Amino acid sequence: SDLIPAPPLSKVPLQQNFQDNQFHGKWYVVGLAGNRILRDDQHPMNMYATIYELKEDKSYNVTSVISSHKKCEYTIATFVPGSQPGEFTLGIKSYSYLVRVVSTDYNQYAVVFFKLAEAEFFAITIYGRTKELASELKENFIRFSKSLGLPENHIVFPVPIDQCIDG
Repeated sequence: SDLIPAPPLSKVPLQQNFQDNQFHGKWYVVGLAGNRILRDDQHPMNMYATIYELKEDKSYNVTSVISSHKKCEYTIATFVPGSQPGEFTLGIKSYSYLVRVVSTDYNQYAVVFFKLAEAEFFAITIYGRTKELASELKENFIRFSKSLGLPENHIVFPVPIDQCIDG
């Protein structure tokens, strides 16, 4: 009932001149924020990875690699190009899961916005090509998250782990 509402899209910047063939590859989830995310230091979240492999039709095969129970879990989703370069939708379509790459330098970090309208939520991740990022980037990430209505207890920085995410 106090669930923070998804911000209007006009508040979520789009990385201009988005280069799909430079955003591809592996990204580590260094920071994660969302209206369903609740920080709990007694139960830190383990870092996981997401791999974006550009397909021939300009869509992405998106693989998430997560560690749980001493095993490595792999899940896949297809991100289909949206209304603008840098925007994507989850996969059918009956005439609402939205993905927007907000900002990235392609070889260090990437901030990505996710929105699922109807189960509902919005989240923001800051990816890193490695498991760590400069404090300034993370602080900028916290500010962007707040600016979207997410207070600090709705932001977590997954703990870097070595099992399953280094491929």
